[PDB]
Amino acid sequence: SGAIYVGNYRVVNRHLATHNDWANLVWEDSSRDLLVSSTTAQGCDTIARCDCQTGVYYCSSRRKHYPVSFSKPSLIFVEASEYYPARYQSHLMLAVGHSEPGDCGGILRCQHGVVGIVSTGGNGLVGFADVRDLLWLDE
Ligand SMILES: NC(=O)[C@H]1CCCN(C(=O)Cc2cccnc2O)C1
Ligand SMILES: [Zn+2]
Repeated sequence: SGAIYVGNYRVVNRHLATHNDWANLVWEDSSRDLLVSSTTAQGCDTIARCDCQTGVYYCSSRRKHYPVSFSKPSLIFVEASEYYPARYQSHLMLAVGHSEPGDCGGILRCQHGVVGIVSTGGNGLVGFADVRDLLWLDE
């Protein structure tokens, strides 16, 4: 689990969005596994606006943060799960590292701020849903 709070927005994995997230829906993209809902309170997370390929992500299944090198956002095939059939997920970044289903929502950070959130895992790889291109999150 986990979310990003910036301005009047809450960014979560689309497959983990709650009834309240859907009742306050701003934007959602199934191909990216992203959902954004509106919030009453102000968020103070800073979104990174960069092309970094190194950062640190939080891994709840280990209660640890890990420094990782990660690929640029792209269309990557993702195996079927109880949330989605087998499909290509867009804006996804891969790194070598530990990830279990409950790790989705862990934030990936670089020197500039929030890069994205854990969205896929398995085979010793961790995938992150990029959020750096969503410039509207800051207004
Ligand atoms: N973005 C998605 O489509 C994800 C939806 C939740 C399940 N997904 C995973 O990759 C989680 C996982 C981790 C480790 C081993 N197996 C798993 O299934 C896919
Ligand atoms: Zn950066």
